[PDB]
Amino acid sequence: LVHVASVEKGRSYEDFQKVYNAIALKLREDDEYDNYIGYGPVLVRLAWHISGTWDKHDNTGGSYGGTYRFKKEFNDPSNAGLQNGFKFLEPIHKEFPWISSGDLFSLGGVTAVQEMQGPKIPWRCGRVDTPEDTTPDNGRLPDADKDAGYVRTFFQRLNMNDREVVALMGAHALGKTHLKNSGYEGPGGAANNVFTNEFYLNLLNEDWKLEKNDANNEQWDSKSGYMMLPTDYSLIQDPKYLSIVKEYANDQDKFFKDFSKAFEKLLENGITFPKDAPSPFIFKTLEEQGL
Ligand code: HEM
Repeated sequence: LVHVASVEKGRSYEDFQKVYNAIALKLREDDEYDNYIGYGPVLVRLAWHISGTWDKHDNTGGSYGGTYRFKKEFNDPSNAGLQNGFKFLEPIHKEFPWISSGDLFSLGGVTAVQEMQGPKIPWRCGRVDTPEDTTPDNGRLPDADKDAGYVRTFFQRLNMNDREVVALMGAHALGKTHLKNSGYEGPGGAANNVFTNEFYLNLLNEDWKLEKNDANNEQWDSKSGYMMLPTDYSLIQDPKYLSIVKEYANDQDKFFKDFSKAFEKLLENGITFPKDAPSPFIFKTLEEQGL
């Protein structure tokens, strides 16, 4: 399977910066969602789940085809709760009907990270919608009740190494787990709609307790009202993972730089860009534009 990026006809940077601005403006406007967390966290989880289906062995899945719009993928039990992110983006797709679905879902993740004052994420356009029969089957996304060996093996399918996995997991500082979506409940820290390295700091400094929640699943809970998934706590149980957790807890700029590289790679896996394709765009935030 080869997937060649094809720029939406006649579009350039200025067109995609208008779409970025439309998403950022609605993120600011619809601030009441999920007890005032806002839509930022569910939009970076949507960009990760539409990319996270990729398989390096046969180049199936991934963000290219925008197949989350089809019933099979939209209804995946692992995607429970992401309908809220799709509904947020639906008015913006009506306003810019020329953007492909893969490009809009991946750009929603980029916009959310940057507007929640995370690092700049370079982004490339050119994903092309593919037919319903190219939709990957359910079951390619990760379980939360496992250990470090499972996380390591799982991310080898997306060819992410240990460093890329630990950097990507720092996004779990954002938003919260919701009992009715996943069978887990609670936030991972106090700043859950501002992008920071707090996930690493909490993992190493909190006093965690293994408890059972109302859906009968075990999770790690702390005196401060925070929680961590079994796969999250994995990162301090493994010696290789633990030393990179300590590095990001002690250097927030290195965490931002490594996250940016791994998140762009996640969103681009499976796509072939021609050498006459445009360079990655770096979008300005609303704040840098005085908007
Ligand atoms: C082994 C890897 C991972 C597992 C098992 C996992 C699992 C989960 C689960 C169970 C939730 C809660 C869903 C809900 O109840 O609403 C969640 C939320 C979230 N995850 Fe992951 N995740 C993984 C990796 C990642 C990565 C790599 C990213 C992003 C780069 C990410 C971003 C998020 C975000 C932002 C949320 C919060 C969503 C919200 O507030 O609505 N996750 N994760």
